Amino acid sequence: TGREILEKLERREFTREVLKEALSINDRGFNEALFKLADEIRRKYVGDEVHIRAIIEFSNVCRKNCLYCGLRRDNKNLKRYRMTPEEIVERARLAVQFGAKTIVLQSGEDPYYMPDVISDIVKEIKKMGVAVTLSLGEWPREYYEKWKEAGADRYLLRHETANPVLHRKLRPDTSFENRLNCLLTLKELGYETGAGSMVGLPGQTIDDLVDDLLFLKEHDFDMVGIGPFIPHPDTPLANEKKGDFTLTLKMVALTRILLPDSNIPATTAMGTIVPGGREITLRCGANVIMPNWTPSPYRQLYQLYPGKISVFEKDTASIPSVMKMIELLGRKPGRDWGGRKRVFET
Ligand SMILES: C[C@H](CCC(=O)NCCC[N+](C)(C)CCCS(=O)(=O)[O-])[C@H]1CC[C@H]2[C@@H]3[C@H](O)C[C@@H]4C[C@H](O)CC[C@]4(C)[C@H]3C[C@H](O)[C@]12C
Ligand SMILES: C[C@H](CCC(=O)NCCC[N+](C)(C)CCCS(=O)(=O)[O-])[C@H]1CC[C@H]2[C@@H]3[C@H](O)C[C@@H]4C[C@H](O)CC[C@]4(C)[C@H]3C[C@H](O)[C@]12C
Ligand SMILES: Nc1ncnc2c1ncn2[C@@H]1O[C@H](CSC[C@H](N)C(=O)O)[C@@H](O)[C@H]1O
Ligand code: MET
Ligand SMILES: [Cl-]
Ligand SMILES: [Cl-]
Repeated sequence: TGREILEKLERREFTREVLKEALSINDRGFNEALFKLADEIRRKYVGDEVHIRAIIEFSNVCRKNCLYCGLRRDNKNLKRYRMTPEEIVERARLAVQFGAKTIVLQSGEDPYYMPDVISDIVKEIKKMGVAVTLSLGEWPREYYEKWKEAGADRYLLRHETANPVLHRKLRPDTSFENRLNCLLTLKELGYETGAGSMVGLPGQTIDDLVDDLLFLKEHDFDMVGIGPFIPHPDTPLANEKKGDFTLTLKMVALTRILLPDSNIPATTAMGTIVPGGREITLRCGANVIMPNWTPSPYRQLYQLYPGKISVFEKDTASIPSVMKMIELLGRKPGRDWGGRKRVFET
């Protein structure tokens, strides 16, 4: 019974078996109750503020060849770009002028910047009195250390899949063990650290999803980014099935139940597969939103997956749009940098 599973989640009985059954039950009434539980937990622990992280995707150059990603090195049907350090800093300034209190710098694994150009950019943005989050991939400890000394606050490095076999197959340059080592290094260096995974990868099972949830709970991540897999036509996975929105939403809800004081975005991928999908996600456990702040003409060239919603609008439209979203949801914008506010419990 769904009722029994809900009771067990409510009492914090987070066994493998409970999680598996929650993900396996397809009943509408159960799912809606699960979503309501996560929404309530979100409200009680992290409140009504929705934190805005403005993302600048500053280079689509990548040395890796992940099978799912549109930026993989083997994709020749992509115009590659690099923003200059001045462009990046001034674009960050504009986001701060528009009210962003975190700047996220994301790129492919592009050697050109690493480490010192990033450090210089980070230092310049930090003068603006905002949080800086980096999402640059896997690099040596030394690079992560340099970026932390330069002032970076947070680092996003999704674990992608906690199944090491599937991880190696989908990310043939690397391994789950290296991904985890990177995440542990970032935690040690004092970053607020984000992990997370895709849902509906080819070959991924429900037990794999359970393992993702248990992995997240084990390491107590500050942020967890979850979205559906969306096949990209210029990759080896072009003909595979999209991830299911409802199942992905259940993963967000369960993440909030498991990690009640974490920061959890309503990802752009959720809003790509279903119209209004970010808004739904913000009502099922999420409390962060990441408006795209990549300028034209580059924005349209950073498509990890196709259909990305933000590609066609004026490049200053996203921050105002998310502020409207937050209001029509009956929520409030974040007042501070939206760092993790731990609630210690039992
Ligand atoms: C807006 C729609 C449709 C509601 C509706 O239209 N239902 C009939 C009329 C009800 N009214 C009270 C408006 C009038 C009753 C008098 S009447 O004469 O119309 O029957 C309702 C139906 C199911 C609801 C979702 C689920 O819960 C799961 C989840 C819980 C979270 O916490 C918040 C998010 C989420 C996704 C919910 C959002 C929203 O809330 C939904 C879509
Ligand atoms: C960038 C330009 C020119 C002036 C400028 O460079 N302004 C820097 C402001 C810096 N901050 C945001 C940190 C101020 C916070 C003050 S606050 O009192 O909100 O704490 C200013 C002039 C008018 C400002 C918009 C409007 O206002 C409406 C709206 C208010 C929301 O709220 C934030 C979003 C939005 C769209 C604003 C964005 C931006 O800002 C605008 C475009
Ligand atoms: N085809 C793919 N489908 C779905 N996701 C993919 C894909 N390709 C890489 N991603 C994901 O995007 C993450 C970067 S942040 C994405 C952002 N929040 C957004 O939703 O746009 C990577 O770590 C992957 O999990
Ligand atoms: C653009 S994909 C996300 C950033 C980084 N390349 C990573 O795979 O973690
Ligand atoms: Cl962040
Ligand atoms: Cl994310």
